[PDB]
Amino acid sequence: EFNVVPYYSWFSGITQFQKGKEFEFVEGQGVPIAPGVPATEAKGYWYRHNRRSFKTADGQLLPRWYFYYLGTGPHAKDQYGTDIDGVYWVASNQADVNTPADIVDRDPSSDEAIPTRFPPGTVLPQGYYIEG
Ligand SMILES: Nc1nc2c(ncn2[C@@H]2O[C@H](COP(=O)(O)O)[C@@H](O)[C@H]2O)c(=O)[nH]1
Repeated sequence: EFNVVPYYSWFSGITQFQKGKEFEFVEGQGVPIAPGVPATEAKGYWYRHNRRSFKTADGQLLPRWYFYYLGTGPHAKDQYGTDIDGVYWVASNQADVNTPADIVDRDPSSDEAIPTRFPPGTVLPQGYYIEG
């Protein structure tokens, strides 16, 4: 979990389960589906949450990525496509990534997270499990 309240994603996360696998999408893909969001607004980034486990006397928590619309979240000020560790930029081919998405943040208990879903044809990154 988080010990500093996070910016809340509209969407469920995507969790790595196989080490060694890269988090990626084909250009033009990787924006999760939300009812009524026009394709011109489908732009943003996946943000990596590095997780850390406590030591036991048993025997390791892999990252989980969350989506933020362009101009929101923890990297709200960074330019689209800029090489930044833990940030993976995604956008519909219909989006102009020079402008922030006209999309209001989520929460409080106005709205639960939308289960992450992608349109038919989307190449899913192997080794990752989409929450929900
Ligand atoms: N605790 C926590 N919840 C978040 C965060 N980002 C937004 N959320 C919500 O937590 C859920 C993440 O999906 P889940 O990984 O639990 O399947 C999403 O519904 C997401 O919007 C976060 O950074 N920390």
